Amino acid sequence: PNFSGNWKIIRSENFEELLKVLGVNVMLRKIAVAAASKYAVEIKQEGDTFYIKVSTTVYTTEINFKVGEEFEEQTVDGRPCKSLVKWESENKMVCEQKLLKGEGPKTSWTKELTNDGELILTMTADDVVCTQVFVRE
Ligand SMILES: *C/C=C(C)/C=C/C=C(C)/C=C/C1=C(C)CCCC1(C)C
Repeated sequence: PNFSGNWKIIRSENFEELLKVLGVNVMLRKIAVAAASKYAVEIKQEGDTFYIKVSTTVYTTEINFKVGEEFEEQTVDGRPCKSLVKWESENKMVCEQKLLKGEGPKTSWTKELTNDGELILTMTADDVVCTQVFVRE
């Protein structure tokens, strides 16, 4: 697996619907969909250690984890969570999340490197799955 690279988004499906499940009101959902059309993901992978920087026009966030080791990040709508990533196959990993405080939809994400050289991210809230596709810059 070489997830390492600078990835730029080419497709985003069901992102508004995901944010809706997560309780974001309609005007902000539209504004967020618009910010997603631009966004980039930078990955540095060494073995099962990952560094990920996600950036839009005005905001940037870093995720650091090792596969199989609990870490803390935030859900899509911004609520702090405990996360745990496991491999599902050679080139796909899955992250399950648990809220630090309170309750809400069951969230997760996956990241896959396809044979055609695309990165596929999925983000899930309950029954709704957002799929985003990236290519290397
Ligand atoms: C492996 C890559 C991951 C886990 C990327 C996660 C990216 C997000 C959770 C970004 C979500 C966004 C918003 C919450 C609002 C603006 C649009 C996005 C897509 C940057």
